[PDB]
Amino acid sequence: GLRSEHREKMNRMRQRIAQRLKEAQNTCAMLTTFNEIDMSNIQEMRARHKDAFLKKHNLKLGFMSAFVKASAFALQEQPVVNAVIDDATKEVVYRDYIDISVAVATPRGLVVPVIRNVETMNYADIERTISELGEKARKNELAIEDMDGGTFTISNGGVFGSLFGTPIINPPQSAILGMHAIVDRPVVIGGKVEVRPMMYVALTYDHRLIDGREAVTFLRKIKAAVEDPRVLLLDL
Amino acid sequence: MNRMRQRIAQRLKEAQNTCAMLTTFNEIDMSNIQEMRARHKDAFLKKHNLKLGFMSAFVKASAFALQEQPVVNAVIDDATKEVVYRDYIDISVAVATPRGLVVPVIRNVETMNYADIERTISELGEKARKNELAIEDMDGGTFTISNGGVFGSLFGTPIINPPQSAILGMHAIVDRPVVIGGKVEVRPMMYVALTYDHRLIDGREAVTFLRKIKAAVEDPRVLLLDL
Amino acid sequence: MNRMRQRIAQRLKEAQNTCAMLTTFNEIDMSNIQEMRARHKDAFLKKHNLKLGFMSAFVKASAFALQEQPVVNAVIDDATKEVVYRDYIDISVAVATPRGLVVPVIRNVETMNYADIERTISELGEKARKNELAIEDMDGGTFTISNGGVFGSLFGTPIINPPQSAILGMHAIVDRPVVIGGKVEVRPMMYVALTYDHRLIDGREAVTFLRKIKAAVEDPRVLLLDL
Amino acid sequence: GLRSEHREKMNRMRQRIAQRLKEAQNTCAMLTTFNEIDMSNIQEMRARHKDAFLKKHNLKLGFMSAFVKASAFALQEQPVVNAVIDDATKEVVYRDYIDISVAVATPRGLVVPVIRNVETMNYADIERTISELGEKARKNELAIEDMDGGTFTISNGGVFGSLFGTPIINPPQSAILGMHAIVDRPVVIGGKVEVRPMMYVALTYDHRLIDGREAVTFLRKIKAAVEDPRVLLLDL
Repeated sequence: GLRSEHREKMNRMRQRIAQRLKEAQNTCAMLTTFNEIDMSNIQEMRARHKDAFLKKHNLKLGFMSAFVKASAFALQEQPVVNAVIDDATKEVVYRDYIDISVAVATPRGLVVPVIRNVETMNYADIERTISELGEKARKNELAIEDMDGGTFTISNGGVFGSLFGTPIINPPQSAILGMHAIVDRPVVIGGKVEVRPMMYVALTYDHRLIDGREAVTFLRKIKAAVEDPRVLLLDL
Repeated sequence: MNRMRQRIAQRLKEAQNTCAMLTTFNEIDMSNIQEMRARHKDAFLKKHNLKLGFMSAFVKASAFALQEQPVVNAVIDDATKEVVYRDYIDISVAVATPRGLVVPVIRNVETMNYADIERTISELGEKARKNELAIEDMDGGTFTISNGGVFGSLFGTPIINPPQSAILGMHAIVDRPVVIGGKVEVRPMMYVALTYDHRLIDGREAVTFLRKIKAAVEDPRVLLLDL
Repeated sequence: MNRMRQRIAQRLKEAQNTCAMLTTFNEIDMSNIQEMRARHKDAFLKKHNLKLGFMSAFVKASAFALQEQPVVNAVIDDATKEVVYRDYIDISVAVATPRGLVVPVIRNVETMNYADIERTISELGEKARKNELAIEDMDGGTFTISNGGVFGSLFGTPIINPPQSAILGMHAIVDRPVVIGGKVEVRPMMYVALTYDHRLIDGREAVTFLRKIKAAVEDPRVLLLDL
Repeated sequence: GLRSEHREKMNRMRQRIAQRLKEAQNTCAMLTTFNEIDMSNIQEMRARHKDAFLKKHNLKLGFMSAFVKASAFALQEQPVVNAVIDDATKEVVYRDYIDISVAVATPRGLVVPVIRNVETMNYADIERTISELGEKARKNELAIEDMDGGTFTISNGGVFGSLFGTPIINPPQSAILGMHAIVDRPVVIGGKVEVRPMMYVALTYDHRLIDGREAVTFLRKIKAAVEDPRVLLLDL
């Protein structure tokens, strides 16, 4: 055999990132709750609205916008999940606005832009902002003010094939949604086993501020808004 | 509480207070390994005087995955602010004794076949059955494989053994319905969980490492192709 | 007849007048290798920028069989009345060029994967396509694999390359009816012929060596088990 | 990599064996002709006469005796194949007697006893002689006079799984029969494909003395005598 232990020194900013990551766990009391979403409806919608959508808006219709809009609706329903707890003053600051940070992928790494005031956006606007920030961040010119102060987060581990896992809360928030890969699985529809494209979804919430019942109902609200997008119009 | 059990508890809490631990799960189709061993077992037993379990397949697949991604094999040292890499690879595997469970180490697994891994596992399992297992046979593993399957668990989150950056936790094999070629079918499946130190290993890296282990265990011929 | 062709003919006759040559045949079911490559080809091409042929599988299987039985890897020297063994193993594989066929050598095949063997084969096939192939890349093979299959032959008797004790001759793959589990079935099969020097290698040894190659090629996972 | 060429010197008798082996090729003009034998009848016979045969003779009923007896019958039919050519005197010596050498397996190696005057033996006698010599040779006490002067040979490569090959004539003879492993193969019986246990058989003959037609007819005679053992009784 052989032995060798070459090494590299940790730079300043990576050390800062690690310290911040540990502070995130040492500040919040994190727990996770999982659920499954039937992705048939979104796939069926996009597989026929993609062509006309591409012609109209010069954009590709992914399913990220549906999740972003559903999460925005769920947050609007339950303000507490949109709030954050500040220990420096012993105050639970609420927020009337809602902006969401979505992770984008670059060969150099992954970064998290922010979508400002998502409550007034359609699917087209969300997709356009996502594409604009994904091409703007592909080149390194992404400034701090486009990454600062998200209230809620959506993490994408699905594109790499994970089944389900526990994400970690980005410091200045109270929750994070972690999506995962879509897999064909057998499910029971109307008392009969059937094959559908399903995906597990995991939510991590700060148990100090958000009760377990609140987190579970919030996740079920996201599920309801993603399975049948027409729920968004009914304000149901 | 005696001295050493108290020390164990303190070390266990230090493990969580040092690393930033997260977990990611996946499922592995165990048809191929079962089919291989159910017909190579007899000749393997005659040739090597050994029983062909599926532990060696997982150990070798994990070794291959680690060799593919060096960062997962590295550890982070806070005492000096350095990320020490390792060119060698040794793996600690948990063995069961009536008195308890202990974790020997397999040295330099990158140069071993299935037969060598099985022989080392059997030798250490019989050597540890008797209490004569020394410290130097338990010190300094770079990666770990934990066995909760033999007791019937479905899936769970293991805890990183202090001087490492990841741990693989296997679980019981259960027959479950899965979709093969658009049609529901019954196969023997098992959930696998990986716990990684999020300070050093990115989520994408952990997910790809777990998928690499899955690819190497589902179709062992991937090991030969270096794919 | 030019000088070198006359020398080649004289050497060829000396090959028969030195060794006591016999041949033994067998059949190999090529389903597994075809199924492996027909789905690992794309990812293998992306990873290594190479085409996954079945030559590497045969080379590796022959290397494993030779390692199992040292005597087949040995050669008999009449100039000193000594049977020289060899701890190393290098294999000569025939490559095709429009001007003719030549036989490079693969050095120390015992430490190679499929990827390394394929890379060496491609490198020597493109290096020999241009005439710049030197003597030291063709001298001193211990075992040989001859390719008559690409031209459509069914089976035949190859001739031992002088400084060796055996030669493996592959042949074309043809779909033939075979009995699997008591029922006639269609599979892609191929006849394989071995020529061995009967002075040094016993008939039983040659037959067992050929069966070992068959076992290693039908189910590549035998390579990992060291079975 | 590594290189090492340890070696062992060839002893006297192994060198003599090699010299004799090369002399065998340099004396005879060897050729080979193959054929296939349907082994259904012998298997069916022994699979039901084995028990009573074991009780009667305290012996195991293999198929070696059938081949030995069939070869003896074929040799008796064609005397020329039983003859040998002597270059030392330019004479083709015939033989009225017939003895056959059969190879036996020992952990130390393989050796070839001789069965004397096989023309007057049943299956039971041949099996008894084979067993007696196989147990006598298992212990090293096998003398020269039990190995000298066979007129015809039967070689066993089947037990090791070979399909077919070319054997080499034992010096003081004119032919050798090489059996091979029994494999289930599809064959055409009455115009319809069917599965039967078949085995390839190879004959090597000295082309100086034996014509190709004679060798082919001799092999077909062995096939006829082994497929339907009742041919032995009919003297057909």
